[PDB]
Amino acid sequence: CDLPQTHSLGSRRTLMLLAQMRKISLFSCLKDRHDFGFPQEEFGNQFQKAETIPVLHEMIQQIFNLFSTKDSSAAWDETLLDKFYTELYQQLNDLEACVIQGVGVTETPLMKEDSILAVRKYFQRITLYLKEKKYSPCAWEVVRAEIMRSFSLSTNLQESLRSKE
Repeated sequence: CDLPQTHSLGSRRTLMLLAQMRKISLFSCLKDRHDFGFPQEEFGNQFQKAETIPVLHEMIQQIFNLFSTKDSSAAWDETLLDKFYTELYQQLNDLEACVIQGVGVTETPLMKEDSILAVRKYFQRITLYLKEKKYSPCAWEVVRAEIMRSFSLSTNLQESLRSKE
């Protein structure tokens, strides 16, 4: 697609927000260390040409609610989350722009849903981990790094690359 022609580094800012949002370190919370298992299998091939945009949209939508919940809103700074909501809606607006026009969704069969279906099962496990630790600060830290890696893995198909020096 070619609707939004301004910037393309909103994903790096979304993760930068997740970085300032961590109150504790993953090393401090190695008791709740649990890799949920981000489904990058549907984010490594056939998802770098306006084909996984609908997946990044539903992914940022799941992170938008996972973080908008009063449990995550109280788990993180409401101001750091405030900017995180504007960044989630910023990437959601760009991701939606492609979906608005015929672009984004093409002859590609429903197989594209497997990328969103994978991210939905990934976040489903993240929600269970939250209900298990009862929204523990350590569980939220593990979920913080898990959201950062899952989001960087989904945005790795666009510009989420630190290789630039």
